[PDB]
Amino acid sequence: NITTENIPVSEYDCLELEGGGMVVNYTQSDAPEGLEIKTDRNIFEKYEFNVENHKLKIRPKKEFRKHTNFRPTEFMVTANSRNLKKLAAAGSTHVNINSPLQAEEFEAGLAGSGIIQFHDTASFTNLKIEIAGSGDFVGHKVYCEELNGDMAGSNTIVLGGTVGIAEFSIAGSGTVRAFDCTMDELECKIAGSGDIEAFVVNKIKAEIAGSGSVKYKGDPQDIQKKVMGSGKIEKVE
Amino acid sequence: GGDGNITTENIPVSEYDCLELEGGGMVVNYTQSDAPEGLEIKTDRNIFEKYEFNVENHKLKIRPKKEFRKHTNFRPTEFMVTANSRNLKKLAAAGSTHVNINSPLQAEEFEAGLAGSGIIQFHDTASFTNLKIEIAGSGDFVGHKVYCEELNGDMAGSNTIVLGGTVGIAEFSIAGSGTVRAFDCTMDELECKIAGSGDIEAFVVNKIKAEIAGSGSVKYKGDPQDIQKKVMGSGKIEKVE
Repeated sequence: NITTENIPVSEYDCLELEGGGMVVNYTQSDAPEGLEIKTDRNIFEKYEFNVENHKLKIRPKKEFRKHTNFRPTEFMVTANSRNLKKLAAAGSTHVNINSPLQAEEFEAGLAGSGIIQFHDTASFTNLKIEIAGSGDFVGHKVYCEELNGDMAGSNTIVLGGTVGIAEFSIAGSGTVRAFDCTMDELECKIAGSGDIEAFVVNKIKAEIAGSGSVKYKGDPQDIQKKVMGSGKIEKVE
Repeated sequence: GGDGNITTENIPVSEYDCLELEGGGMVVNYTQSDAPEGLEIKTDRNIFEKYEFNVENHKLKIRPKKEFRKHTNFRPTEFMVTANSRNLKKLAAAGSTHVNINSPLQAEEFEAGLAGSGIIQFHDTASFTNLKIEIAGSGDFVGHKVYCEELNGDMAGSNTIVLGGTVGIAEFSIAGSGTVRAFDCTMDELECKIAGSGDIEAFVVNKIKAEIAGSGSVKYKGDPQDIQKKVMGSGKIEKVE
């Protein structure tokens, strides 16, 4: 039996999601924090939605972790808060940031094959992205002073916008699509057959151990390459 | 970087049971046989002169000389390594490599290591007491005929391990993305620890144990009478017809 419920929540700036087919529609607004859930009775019974230490944790109750095996008809989450500095998602999850996003420091974390996407402008001073698994991150309108990407596995990071200093660490066949992202400086390490595409204005430092590749647009004045293997670091137009 | 001037060099080598290679575009053809150790390099001359092939404490190390470590700057037109020895307990490759074991392989304990990109395949029977496989980066392991008591597969990055044969206890650790195709490998016990994304297929006779932090799928055939799991995220163990 599918039903919609409004869950009371105190102010939170972190969001931890461990779901099964969970679809999260989050927005940042000036209004009071809100949380609405649409799912089966089984999920309401076995899942918890508690806020502690200013972190809204949506995960199965501890006494229903041994069993699991949910597979619900629907699991849509509508949430909103004044601020958001950390986003952690694990398992089958889809996180949609449907509004403009702003924070001094932000950490996006994905473990598994989920998806995190900033549909609108995302503005920060420091943005950290960590992906472990075959998941995806998409942000066509990201603007930050520093961006650190830590990737392990066959995942993708699609970026667009502008970034001052961008560091990427790729372990495996992860892919970074960022030709539409103007980076002042790029520094990266690829261990494997991973692939990076970027627009670099001033400086690029790239290192590849394996057959991966780094392709950069723009005209950096300082270029440092290091390749052990068949990989390549090239300028494209 | 290779000048296209391909040369074929037979390198004198003493007894060795460990083979460690470093480079790019390398094709390694190894065989185990009851004959004197041998080594043959076929590659561009200019690259050849930048490489060393020394045996140190039964470790045959194929890599660039110290004074040329400023980068695998060179890019070979070809680089094939043909080698043979009476025994082999370890084979490690770093960079971009294709390692072919072209004969039956036998050892009490064996370690197959792959860093960077490439593939390691045991084309014929491979028998051990304990087999260890370590893949870091984007590497694959293929061995349709592996027979051992204990197998340990440790994967970091984006990796695949194809297995066939018979194993007593199989242990796999995946960090990042990991895939195991082992329906043709009859395992008494399956143990896996996944951190990221993992997809495991195997024939299990007695037991399955799986810990999943992220996303994971464990598909099995057979009728194991002991199945347990811990999951943080999404994980599922299921039998397939």
